[PDB]
Amino acid sequence: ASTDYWQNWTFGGGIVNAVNGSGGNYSVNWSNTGNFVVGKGWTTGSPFRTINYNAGVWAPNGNGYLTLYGWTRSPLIEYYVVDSWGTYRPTGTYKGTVKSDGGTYDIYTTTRYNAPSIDGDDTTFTQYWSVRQSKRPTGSNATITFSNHVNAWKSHGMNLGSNWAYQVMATEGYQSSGSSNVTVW
Ligand SMILES: O[C@@H]1[C@@H](O)[C@H](O[C@@H]2CO[C@@H](O)[C@H](O)[C@H]2O)OC[C@H]1O
Repeated sequence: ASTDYWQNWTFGGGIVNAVNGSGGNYSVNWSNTGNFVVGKGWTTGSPFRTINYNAGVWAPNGNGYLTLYGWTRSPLIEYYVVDSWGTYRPTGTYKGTVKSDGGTYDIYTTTRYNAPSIDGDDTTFTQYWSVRQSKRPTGSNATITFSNHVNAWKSHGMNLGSNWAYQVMATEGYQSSGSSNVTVW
């Protein structure tokens, strides 16, 4: 299936020109932001979905992530498959590695408190991360075979929730500027 969901969340200030383009295409131009996550994907995430994308422009000026991004409820988990970033590579509590789609990724968990989520402004949730050990090349058609991450997460006691919220290929930014252009299918 092609994309049916548009993510466009900002907080904290600055500028985020998010453009919801044709098909699975979007762009972002941002400067001096607080936090933001923009992306296209699906209203209902699946553990079996293969996300295809092509980041034609990946041009963070500071801290941005090019990442699969999504939530489950039951319990509330935010997850990531970070394929690229800018000046800051995200980490947390090291759990292992997983190989998928031509890349080796480190696995991390982090627990968030008093934090915004799909449940509201002041919530607790766990984050699951797969973060590529080095930056993925962009401009080429890419696959994230998410099931590989789900299985590797489960092998380190990191179980997703059973009610799926959205699942998108995102540009995230924290206190940064930059540009992206990404197509998702
Ligand atoms: O859908 C929105 C979420 O994207 C948002 O979650 C925040 C996104 O930035 C991430 O870096 C943060 O960890 C997370 O708090 O919460 C609000 C919700 O509407």
